[PDB]
Amino acid sequence: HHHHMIRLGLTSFSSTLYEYASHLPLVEMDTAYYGIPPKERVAEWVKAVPENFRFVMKVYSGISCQGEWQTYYASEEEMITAFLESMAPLIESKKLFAFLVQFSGTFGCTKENVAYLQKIRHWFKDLPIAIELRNNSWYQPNFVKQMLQFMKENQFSLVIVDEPQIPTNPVPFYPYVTNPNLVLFRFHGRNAAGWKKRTLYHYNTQEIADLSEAVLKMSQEAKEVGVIFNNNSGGDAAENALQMQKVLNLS
Ligand SMILES: [Zn+2]
Ligand SMILES: [Zn+2]
Ligand SMILES: [Zn+2]
Ligand SMILES: [Zn+2]
Repeated sequence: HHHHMIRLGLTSFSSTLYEYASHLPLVEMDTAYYGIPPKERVAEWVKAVPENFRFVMKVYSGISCQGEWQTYYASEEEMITAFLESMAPLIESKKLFAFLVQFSGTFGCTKENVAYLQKIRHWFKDLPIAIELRNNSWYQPNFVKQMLQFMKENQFSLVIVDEPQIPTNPVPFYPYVTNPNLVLFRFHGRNAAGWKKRTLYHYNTQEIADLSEAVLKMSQEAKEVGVIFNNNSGGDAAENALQMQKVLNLS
């Protein structure tokens, strides 16, 4: 029977990846955001999980305009090659859900870095890219529809986000499919403080209920749905994810 897919995952597999892959079908690994790992480490990660476990791989900080990447890489090209060279065993493995390119609050709707998003697309050939933004100008009434169209045109999977509402930068929860082949949700929790690893939010029964409605509404319109609980304390994220899984009675 033609089933559309919803996978639930965390960032804080933190015990082990091997044991994590016993309960969950999806993980987000942030490890490479801080430094590009050697190819053979990625190779072992691949070997350590079941045949159809998926990885959301967060790209190197330099790729999303955050890293001090000049310290380690001579040019943007050398940096992309190092990342894609180390990510080879995952890319060739078919266990890649998406590369997450997650931008800062300062990365907003400008001609300059729209043209940077095009550079991202080129650098990543035909690879699945989940784009995340922290700036509401991308979402402003005026520029919002071309924005979604730009994501569609480039097959970018625009990350649907639940996150703290900063008055001066209110990034909304905008459930819309830009790439019908994969939608990624990321729930950051709703605690505004420092919007930070020491900032806690445990989603309640009503919130898990609201977010589940939206997740289902999206799986109606996408082949594969990825849900990452990235709210603080892995214990909180894991509790919330286990709640959702019950609410959607998943496998
Ligand atoms: Zn366990
Ligand atoms: Zn090129
Ligand atoms: Zn609870
Ligand atoms: Zn279908």
